Amino acid sequence: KKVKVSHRSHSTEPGLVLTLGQGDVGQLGLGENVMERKKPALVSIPEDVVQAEAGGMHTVCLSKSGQVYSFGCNDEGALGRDTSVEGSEMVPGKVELQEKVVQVSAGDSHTAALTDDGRVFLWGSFRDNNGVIGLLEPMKKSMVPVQVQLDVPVVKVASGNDHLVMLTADGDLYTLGCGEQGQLGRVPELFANRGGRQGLERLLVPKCVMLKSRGSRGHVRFQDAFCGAYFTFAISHEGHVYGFGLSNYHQLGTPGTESCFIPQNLTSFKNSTKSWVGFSGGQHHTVCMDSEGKAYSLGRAEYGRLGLGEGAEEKSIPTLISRLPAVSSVACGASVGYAVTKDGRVFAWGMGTNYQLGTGQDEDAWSPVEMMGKQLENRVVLSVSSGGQHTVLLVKDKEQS
Amino acid sequence: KKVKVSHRSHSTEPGLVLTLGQGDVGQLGLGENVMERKKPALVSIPEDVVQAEAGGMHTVCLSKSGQVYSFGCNDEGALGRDTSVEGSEMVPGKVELQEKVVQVSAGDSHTAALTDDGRVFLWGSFRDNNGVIGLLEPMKKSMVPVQVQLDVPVVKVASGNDHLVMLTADGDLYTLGCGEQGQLGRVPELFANRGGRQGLERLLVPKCVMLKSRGSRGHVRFQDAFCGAYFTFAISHEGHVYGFGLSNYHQLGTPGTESCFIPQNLTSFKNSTKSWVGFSGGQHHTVCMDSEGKAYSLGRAEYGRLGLGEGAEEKSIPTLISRLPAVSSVACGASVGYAVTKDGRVFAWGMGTNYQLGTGQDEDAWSPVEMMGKQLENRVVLSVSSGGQHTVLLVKDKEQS
Amino acid sequence: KKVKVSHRSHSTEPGLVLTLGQGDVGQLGLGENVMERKKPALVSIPEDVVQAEAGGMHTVCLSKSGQVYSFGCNDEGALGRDTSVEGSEMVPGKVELQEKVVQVSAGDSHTAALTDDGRVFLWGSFRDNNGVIGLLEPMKKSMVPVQVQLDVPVVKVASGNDHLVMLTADGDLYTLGCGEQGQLGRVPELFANRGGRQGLERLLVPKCVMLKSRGSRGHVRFQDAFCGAYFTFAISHEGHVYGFGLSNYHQLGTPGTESCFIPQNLTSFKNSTKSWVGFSGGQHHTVCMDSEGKAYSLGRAEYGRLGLGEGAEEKSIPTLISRLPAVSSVACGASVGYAVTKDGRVFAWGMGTNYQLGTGQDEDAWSPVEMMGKQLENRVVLSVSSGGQHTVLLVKDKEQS
Repeated sequence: KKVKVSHRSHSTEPGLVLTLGQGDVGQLGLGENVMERKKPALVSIPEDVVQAEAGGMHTVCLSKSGQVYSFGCNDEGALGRDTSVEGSEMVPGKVELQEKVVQVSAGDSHTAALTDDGRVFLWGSFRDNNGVIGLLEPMKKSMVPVQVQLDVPVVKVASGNDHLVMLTADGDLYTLGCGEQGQLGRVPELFANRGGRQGLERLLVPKCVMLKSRGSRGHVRFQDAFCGAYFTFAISHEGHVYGFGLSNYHQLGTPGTESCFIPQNLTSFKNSTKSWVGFSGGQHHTVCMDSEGKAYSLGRAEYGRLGLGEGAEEKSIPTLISRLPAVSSVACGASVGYAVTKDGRVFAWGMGTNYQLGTGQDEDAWSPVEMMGKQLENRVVLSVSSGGQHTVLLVKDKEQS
Repeated sequence: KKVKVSHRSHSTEPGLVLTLGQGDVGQLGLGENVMERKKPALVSIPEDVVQAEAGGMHTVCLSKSGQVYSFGCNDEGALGRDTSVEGSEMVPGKVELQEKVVQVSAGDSHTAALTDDGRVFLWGSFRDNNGVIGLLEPMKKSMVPVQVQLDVPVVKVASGNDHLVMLTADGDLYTLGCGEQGQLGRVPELFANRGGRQGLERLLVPKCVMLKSRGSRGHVRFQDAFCGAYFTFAISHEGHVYGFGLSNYHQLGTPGTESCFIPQNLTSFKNSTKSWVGFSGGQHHTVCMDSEGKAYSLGRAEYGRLGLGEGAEEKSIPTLISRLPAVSSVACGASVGYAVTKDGRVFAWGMGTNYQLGTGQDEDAWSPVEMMGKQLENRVVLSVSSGGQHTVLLVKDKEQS
Repeated sequence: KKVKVSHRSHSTEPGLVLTLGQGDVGQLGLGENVMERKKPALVSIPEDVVQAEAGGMHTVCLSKSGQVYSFGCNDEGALGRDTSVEGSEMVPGKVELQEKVVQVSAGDSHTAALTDDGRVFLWGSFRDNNGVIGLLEPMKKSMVPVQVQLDVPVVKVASGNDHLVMLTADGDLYTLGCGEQGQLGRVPELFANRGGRQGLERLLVPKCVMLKSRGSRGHVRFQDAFCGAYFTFAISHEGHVYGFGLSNYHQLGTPGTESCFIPQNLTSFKNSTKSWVGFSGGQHHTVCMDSEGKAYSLGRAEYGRLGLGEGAEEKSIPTLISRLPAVSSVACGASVGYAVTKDGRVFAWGMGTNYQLGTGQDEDAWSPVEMMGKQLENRVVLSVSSGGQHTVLLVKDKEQS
C-alpha cells in the first residue's frame, strides 16, 4: 500500500505567510477589517506553511503536515470549503481531505491539490472570454474537492488562469480546462470556442499532449511544466522548451503573435548555456529563470512589467533582467513580476495600482525594487506568488542560532 | 618535499556514520550481537568521518584527520588491520596505514586509499568468476595496505567489485584488477580469463586506458571516472561519456547486451542540457545524475532497482527518476539504488530482502521511498553508500551553514 | 526617483581583510614598519568589508555600509584621498564620497566605484607603455572621485592594469583607458600603425564595444565581463566567450599571439559541456571557471602560473586544473593564480618571489598549494584578489556560534 510520490518542484521549508495588495473579497486573509495592505502583513495560521499560492481573487496555503488552507472569493467554489457564515472566507480555513497534500496550484477561480500518492483534486471553476465553462463536467463548478480521473500518479500540478496541467511520473503531460488560446496544447484552433463540434467534455477531461519523437519513434515526454495566465511551457526530456497558448504580445517567445494551439519547440530558448529551470507569466508577460541565477522576461512592456528599465519595449525572446542579485525563483501576477534571490530577498516590478509592489506606493516600477517593511525585517523570503490584485509571500525568521 | 593533491570528488564535511541491513560478518560495525538493523543505527567511531564507503561485506570510513577505519569481513584482508581479537572485526578499528588519506574506495573484497600527495594504497584481494586472483601481484592477496607502484600523482580513486580505477592529475585513467567483463577497458577478450597465457600481470600491473583521440590528436584524457560493480564510466576533457565493462542488461547505456572490452563513446548520454556529474552501479543497474539535481537509471528492472515505478521494464538509456526531490548525490548497492537530496534527505529503492531500504520492511520498492528513523530525525544526510547486504550513511546534525 | 540597481556579481557578505606579500608602498595596509608579510595578516578596518580588491600596488576595501577604504601607492591618485601626511597611505583611510558604493575595481594607478543607482566614480590615472596618459581627459589624473554617468545605469565595473570596463543594465560594454594592447576592443583603426595617443580623447571617453551580430540583428550584447591585466573577456547573452587585448602568450585563448583590437569569438571556449562563469588574468596568463566548480588556465607557463604541475608548457586553450576541490571563484595577480573553494578554502600557485603564495616561502608553486597560517585557521575565505607583489583576502569566522 501507500506508494508516495515526490518531485523537485515540491516545497518543504516551513514558513509564515504574508499578504499585500487588495483584499476586498478576503484574498488577504486578514479578516473583515483589512481591505487593503500597502506593505506585507502576517496571516496567522495555526501551523507552519510550506507553499503559498495566489489565485485570481483567492489564496491557497499548504501546511507542513499536508493541510490545505484557503481564503478569498468562494463564489465559484475556489476555497473548497463551506463559507455560509458571513465573513468566514476572509480568514484562513481548512480544506478537508483524508490524505496529506504535497503541492497546490491556483488559477483565476480554481484551485488544485496533489496528494502524496499522486492523486489530483480540483475545485472551483474555469471560464473562457464569455463566461464559466465548468470544471470537470460542462458548465458545473465544484464547491467541493473532486478527484481528477487519471490512471497514473502525478508528480506536479501547475495552473494558469483557467487551465490545469498535470505531469505524470512517466513524463506525460495531461491538460484540462479552457483551451481558447491554445493553452491545453491538444486542441485544434477549430475547437477553441467551447470544444467546437466535439463538446466541452473533451476540454474538461484530462487528456495527454501528443507530439512527435524528435528522433524517429515514440511520443515526446516531459521533465517539467509551468503555466502563465493563458499559456504553458513544457520542458521535454531532451531539454527543449515547448510553448503553447496566448502570444499576442510575444509572451510565449515566438516571432509572431497568433495563439499557439499545437505545442511549438521554442527556438528562442535553445540551450545557449542557460538550462531553463523556472517559468511564470501574467496575462501578457513572462518571467523565467535559468540554472545560473539569472531571470529573464518577455512580452508586453507597458507599465514596467518586464523589469528592464524605463522606456523598455516589447520583447519576443527571453531578455536578461540584469539588475537583480543571483536568483532562486520567479513569479508573475496579472501585470507584475517578482524574483526571490538566493540570499533571501524579494524584488518586484510592474503595474503599481493594486499595491502589489510592496513599495508602499501605487506607482509603476519599470526596474526591480526590493520589497522591504517591518514584516520582512530579519526574515528571509522563501517564495512569492501573485494574483490579480494581491501578492502572497512565504517567509522564515532570518535565523539567528 | 611532497606536493599535495586535491580533487572536487574529495569529501571534507565531518559527520557521523549510521548503518543498516545485514551485519552477520561485522559490516554494520555495531558489535558481535547486532546482526541486522532495519533502520539506520549509529556506529561508534572515535573521530568525525568525512567519507563512508560500503564494500561487498565490509565498510571503510575516512576520518577528518586522514585516518581510515574499517569493519566487516577480513577473510580476504579487506579491513587492512589485525583482527586477532575476537569480535574486533565487528566494531570500528584503525586501518594500519601511516598516511593522511583524502579519499577511499571499496569493492567486494578490497579497499583502496588515496594519500594527500597522490599515492594509492590497496588491500584485500580481487576475484574473478573462478576465484581469488591476487591484488597487486599474481595469486597474492594482502592483509595490509600496500602501495600501488605508480609514478604519477593520482587525484581520484574508484572501485568496482573487483577492479580499481585511478585518475591521474594529467587526466590519464589507470586500471587494474579483474578484467573479465571488460571493466579495465584495456584488455582484449581474448585474455580476460586471468590474462590467459600472459597471466595476471596483464591485469594487475597498473596500465592506462588508451583511446586514440578523435580529430587525430594524441590520446584521450579524462576529467572524471566512476565505477559500477563490473563496469566503468569515464568523462573525457570534452565531456564525452565513455563506458566499458558488463552491459548484459544494458547498464552501460548501450544497445546490445555484450560486455564492452573496448571503451565506447556512449551516445545515449550525449545531451546539450544535461551535464553528467555522478555515476554509480550495482551488478545489473546504473544510477547517475546531472548538474541540475536530476537522477536517471538504466539497466535491469527486476525488483524495482530502477526506481521508475511498478511494472518498469529494462532500460538502455538514462531514464529520469521523476519521483525525487532535487538530488545532490546518488549511489547503488548490489540490487538497490539511492539518492541523497539537496535538502539533506535520502531515498531508497530496489530489492528489499536485506533490509537495506530502511523502510522497516523487506518488501521491494519499485519507486523511491524516503528513509526515516530516530537517527535521521533532526539530521541531514551527507552521503549514502551500499554493498551486497548493508548500507552506510554519513549524516550531520541539522546543518548550520 | 534615484532607482537602485544591483547585479549578481555584487558582494554582500561581511568579512575581515587579510593581506600578504610585499608592502613597500603601503599596499599591505599594516603601517610604515611592515614591509613584507610571508603569511596572511589581519588589516584593521573600522567596519566589516564586503569586497576587497588588489590594485597593482594599492588595495581598495568596500564596507558593508557602502564606504571605501584604500591604502598603497598614491603617486597617481589611486587612493582617492589626501595622503599629504607622511605615512598616511600605509594604513587604511576613508575615501570621501557621499554615495552608497556597491562594487569596486582597481588597476595599476586607478580605482573605480559603482553607486547603488548605477553611476560610476573613477579616480587616479591610466598609463600606457610610455607613461601616464590621463584619466577622463588627456594628461590629467584625479586625486578625488570623478563621476562617469552613461545614458543607462551601470550594473558592473571591472578593471585591468590600465583600462576600465563598465557593463550597462542593457548588456552594453563601455570601455576606456589604455588601448595599446587592444583591451578596449573598439578603435582598432587608431592602433593600426598609429599610436593610441593620437586619438587619446577618444580612448579616455567611455564608448561602447560594437559587434555586428551575424545573421544579424543590431549588435551583440553581454551578460558578463571580466578583465585581466591587459585584456578583457565578455560573455554574450548566448553564452559565447569574446576576448580582446593582449595574447602574446596565448592568454586570450587565441591560436595566434598578436594583440586583438576587435572582440574575438573564442572558439577555444566553445564546448557543449562547459558554461563559462568566471574569468581572471595576470599579465601573461588567465585563470577561468565554469558553472560546475572547475577551474582552468591558459597562457604562459613560466614559474608555475598555470597550476598544471611541474614542466607545464604554454597553453592556448582553457586547460583543466584537476588538483583543486570544487571552485567558487578564481583570481590572478601579475604572475600568480588562485582559486577559492566552495568549502571556503583558498589555493595559490605560480611565482613565489613576492611571498604572494602564503606558503611561508618564496619558491614557485607549479601546482595549487592550499594557503594556511594563523589568520585562516577556523575561518572561511570569501574572496581573493592579487596585484603586482601583494594579495588580499576577505575571510569570515567559521560559521559556528
